Amino acid sequence: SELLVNTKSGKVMGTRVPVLSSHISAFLGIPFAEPPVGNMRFRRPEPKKPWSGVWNASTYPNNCQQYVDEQFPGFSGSEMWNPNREMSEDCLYLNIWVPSPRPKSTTVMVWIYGGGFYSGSSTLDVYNGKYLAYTEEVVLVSLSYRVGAFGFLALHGSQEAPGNVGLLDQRMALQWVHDNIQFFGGDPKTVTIFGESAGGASVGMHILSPGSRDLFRRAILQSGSPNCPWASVSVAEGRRRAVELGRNLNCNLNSDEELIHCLREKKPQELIDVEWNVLPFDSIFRFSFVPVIDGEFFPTSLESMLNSGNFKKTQILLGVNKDEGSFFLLYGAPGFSKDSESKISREDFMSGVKLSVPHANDLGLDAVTLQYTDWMDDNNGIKNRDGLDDIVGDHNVICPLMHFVNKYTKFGNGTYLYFFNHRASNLVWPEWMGVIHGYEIEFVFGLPLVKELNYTAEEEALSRRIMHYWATFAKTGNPNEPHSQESKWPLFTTKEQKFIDLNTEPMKVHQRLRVQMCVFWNQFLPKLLNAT
Amino acid sequence: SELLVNTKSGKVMGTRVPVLSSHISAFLGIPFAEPPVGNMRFRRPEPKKPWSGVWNASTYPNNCQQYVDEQFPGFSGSEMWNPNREMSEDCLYLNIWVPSPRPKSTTVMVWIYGGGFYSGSSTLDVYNGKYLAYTEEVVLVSLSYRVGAFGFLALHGSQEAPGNVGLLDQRMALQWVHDNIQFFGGDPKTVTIFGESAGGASVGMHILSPGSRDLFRRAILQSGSPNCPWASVSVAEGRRRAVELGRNLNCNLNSDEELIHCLREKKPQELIDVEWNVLPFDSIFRFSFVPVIDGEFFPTSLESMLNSGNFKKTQILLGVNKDEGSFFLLYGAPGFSKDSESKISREDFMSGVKLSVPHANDLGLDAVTLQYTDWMDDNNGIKNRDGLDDIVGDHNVICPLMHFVNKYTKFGNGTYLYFFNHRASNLVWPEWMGVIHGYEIEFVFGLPLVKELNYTAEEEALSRRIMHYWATFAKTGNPNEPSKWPLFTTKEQKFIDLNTEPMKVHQRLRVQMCVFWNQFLPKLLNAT
Ligand SMILES: *[C@@H]1O[C@H](CO)[C@@H](O)[C@H](O)[C@H]1NC(C)=O
Ligand SMILES: *[C@@H]1O[C@H](CO)[C@@H](O)[C@H](O)[C@H]1NC(C)=O
Ligand SMILES: *[C@@H]1O[C@H](CO)[C@@H](O)[C@H](O)[C@H]1NC(C)=O
Ligand SMILES: *[C@@H]1O[C@H](CO)[C@@H](O)[C@H](O)[C@H]1NC(C)=O
Ligand SMILES: *[C@](C)(O)CCC[N+](C)(C)C
Ligand SMILES: *[C@](C)(O)CCC[N+](C)(C)C
Ligand SMILES: C[C@H](O)CCC[N+](C)(C)C
Ligand SMILES: C[C@H](O)CCC[N+](C)(C)C
Ligand SMILES: [Cl-]
Ligand SMILES: [Cl-]
Ligand SMILES: [Cl-]
Ligand SMILES: [Cl-]
Repeated sequence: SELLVNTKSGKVMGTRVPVLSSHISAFLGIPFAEPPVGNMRFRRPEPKKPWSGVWNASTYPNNCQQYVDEQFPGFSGSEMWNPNREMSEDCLYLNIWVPSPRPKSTTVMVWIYGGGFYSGSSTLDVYNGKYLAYTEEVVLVSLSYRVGAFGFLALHGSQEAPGNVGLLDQRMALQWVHDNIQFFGGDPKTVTIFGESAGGASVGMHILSPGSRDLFRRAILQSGSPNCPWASVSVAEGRRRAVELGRNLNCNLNSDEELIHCLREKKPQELIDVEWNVLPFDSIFRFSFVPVIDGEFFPTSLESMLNSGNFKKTQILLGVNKDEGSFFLLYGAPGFSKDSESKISREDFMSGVKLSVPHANDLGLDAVTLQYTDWMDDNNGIKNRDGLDDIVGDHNVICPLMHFVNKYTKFGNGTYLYFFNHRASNLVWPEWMGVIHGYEIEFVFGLPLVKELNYTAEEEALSRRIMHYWATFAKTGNPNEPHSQESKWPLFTTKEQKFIDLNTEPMKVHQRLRVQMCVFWNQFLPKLLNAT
Repeated sequence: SELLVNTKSGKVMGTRVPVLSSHISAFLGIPFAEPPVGNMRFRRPEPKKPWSGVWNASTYPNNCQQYVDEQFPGFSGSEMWNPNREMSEDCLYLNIWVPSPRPKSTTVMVWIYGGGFYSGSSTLDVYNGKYLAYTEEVVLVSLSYRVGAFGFLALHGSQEAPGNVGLLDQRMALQWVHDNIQFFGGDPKTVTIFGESAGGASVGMHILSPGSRDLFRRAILQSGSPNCPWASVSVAEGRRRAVELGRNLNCNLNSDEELIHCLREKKPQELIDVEWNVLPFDSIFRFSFVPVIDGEFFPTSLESMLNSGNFKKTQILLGVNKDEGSFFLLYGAPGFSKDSESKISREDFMSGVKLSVPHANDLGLDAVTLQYTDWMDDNNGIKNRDGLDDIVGDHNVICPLMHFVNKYTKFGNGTYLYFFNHRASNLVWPEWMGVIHGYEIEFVFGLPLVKELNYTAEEEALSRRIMHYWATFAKTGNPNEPSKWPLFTTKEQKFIDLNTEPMKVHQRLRVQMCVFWNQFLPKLLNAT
């Protein structure tokens, strides 16, 4: 029976799912950990203990407890990212799509959803893995992990809420793939982990953590890297925020045991309701509970590890989208609106920069402002909007990633960099937002291949080439098929630093993705803020 | 006689000079002060005591003692700025050009040579005032003033070497024009002072100083302003350099009088030989003995005076040239040469900025570097050369001048700004240097009008419209006679290009870079 598979933890029964006139096997909602509920909250995950009988894996699992975006009720553009299943702390499950007939020992790709480490689900429609698994004939896994306080509350020293448990949930799912994927036709020796945003930062964190390294072969990072300013905090900041969450709930702060005990007595939604109150400053692209540099999951500072080459050395394929910052400006910066061209006055521009770089001193602010202001036309509402868009995206995504690619490449065994700049013809968001953070995902999962979604013929072709690039990279460590005819995606080298645009037009090779601004963000600004 | 004039100090006999197939009156080397020699060295100037008989004013006077540029012997490009006659401490004289027949109460223009306060002469060929005086019919006066230690050694507190005597010499010459120009047909109530580089900074300083305000009507500043970083120093820095000058010459440093008496015994060239050793850093566009903010000639700091509006309120006309920095890079920065394109390597670029902003810390240097480096092509030699060229010019001339123009305009009564970007066709310097610092002067003085100089017809026309803009401005406060040179206003901040093509109006001259040099860097250096 193609649909009946017995794993190290027990039997599982999948379901036959239709896909583009054909069919594939799907194993949805398989548990990989014990429900981190009750006294398990904030605690490191524990392996799912063996069960008897056949586990029904024909339906999606619950999504983890998280903040839900209600800015635009009914609007598909935002709701497509909200939980589409009931939320529950009992959410540590994974989904698998296996080609039919079952391959023998084929390439495996594991998906790690993003969502700022405070949200995300493995069950969104945009993550349906049937199209990719079917078209590229790979075994596609979709994992999950605790987000927000439930997954990253950090009180260093304690073993009840040590921090990074969300990252540990991911590792456990990878350990599960390593031990049972062979039973689904996949080769545990050829697994590629890929994710976007927080998922992309996660992938890079596994590349760094000695405890995750041997659990995968290669890695793909989309609009996210481990060194992003929003992707981690110091143990001190983590404790400070943890204590602040308690204070917000009138918790006994006399000790970690009592604080944790108090927080374990609260209902999920109670934690979530005050989640954003613990942040240091008014800001955008900043999240309360994220990974912490604990000295355990992460031996030393991320930077020192990148400089010494202390990390998995393999091949990586990463990149960013043209307008990474717009999504976040729309939600937290004045002057921005979904139903308007959002021309930003000078007053709001100033406010935006303060909001975008919350940790900067007045001098740092002036520096950012001067670096992104055309003083021959400072009141230009459009230049001010786009300026802010670039500030947010360069600071939070692009430059941190460029820093990462340059450091990694000095020790790695293969780097391929991309710049996704295609505005989908059917985008529901306003034109000013451009190529939005997260909108390359639908192309990666082949949504353009389904006719009723109304993508253009050229968008279907773009999707097919991106999927083939991803899959081929997963299988061999090179997105290009040797001795093939199509244009070749060149390797990123420390000297030439090449990268390609990713759109519907013929390939174009560029060099030094946004070096000017990134030199500012990665070299000059830090030195300025470090002075006094 | 048309050539015999009785001044309040005595009679002077001029000389009839030829000019563009015609003639005009010339009075050369008229003494306006007592020879500041011997015990008068470093001391404020004293008015020239009356003389009997007729003073021979038919030939140029001596040039003040100064460092002489011997970098390119025989090369006319560097030599045209060197003293063209005997140097002597007895050099306080002035020259006048009067149109023939002698006009009545006509407009006067007083020229103040530049030279970084360490050099310059009123006798240079390019300062020949006959062309401008004749063509525009104005009485043209060129004055002189002590430069170097002789004119600016500052030992605040002492009255033997109080500092700023060079500026005081300029003042006495203006005071002399105020009392005697009418006798040459000049109108003392309509006097315009104009100068280039250090000459422009001087003009600016007179606009600021109370004791100078009533000695002129309007002002013109060419490639120089009072607030330039090389134009002045604190009393503390002036004293330090003064003491260090003595040290270099093994002087008794126990007290001011002992220090001064020692320095007064040395021969001129002994002082000049060690002049540069007193600078605090290795650098370019930096000079040893310059004006001092003494609380006397300058009531308070230049900036505070500019904010409170404490200065002469009138009409000003000022501008800069496209490539102000090339000249100084050629002389003190590695990688530059007069006989090559001078592509600057990356290492030399680094060295260059350090030399350009000697006072900046490492963060400041990184800031200047990032601000002027295209990181998509950092190893481009031409881009590094031009970048260094803009750094030196933006920091030392253009931006300090824009800061001055914006501050002045708030209280002034009329501002006219220009951007001179014409590359002379017969220029002897290499092309990489572009529109060099000081090369608009030949156009202001009508040199293109003389055939033998081989300028193009378009350049002659350019020179004529420039002389007319200058002269018309001097006589009415507006370079336009009733394409119009728009007025620079706080709001629109307009300015015009000055070249051989039809006039073009622009706004916010190099505002991007100047925002960096006038607001961000200062703030960054004060914070770190
Ligand atoms: C598994 O669940 C699906 C969906 O609820 C259902 O159709 C199927 O019959 C179930 N299988 C069994 C026998 O539990
Ligand atoms: C990757 O490693 C292999 C084996 O050491 C080496 O032969 C190859 O050149 C490397 N490739 C790259 C792009 O570094
Ligand atoms: C003035 O001096 C010049 C040159 O020394 C001489 O030619 C001239 O005759 C003198 N003036 C007169 C006429 O006495
Ligand atoms: C100059 O002053 C006069 C009289 O005070 C005034 O009418 C005129 O507007 C002023 N000009 C400018 C442009 O400031
Ligand atoms: C990233 C910070 O994890 C943000 C991800 C956001 N969505 C909307 C693309 C899921
Ligand atoms: C200014 C610093 O006074 C420099 C002027 C230099 N010349 C060569 C034009 C006289
Ligand atoms: C990115 C994002 O929507 C932030 C969450 C919104 N607040 C802070 C208003 C709850
Ligand atoms: C441009 C100029 O003559 C600079 C002065 C040269 N040194 C420093 C050698 C005396
Ligand atoms: Cl970088
Ligand atoms: Cl002649
Ligand atoms: Cl001689
Ligand atoms: Cl105004």
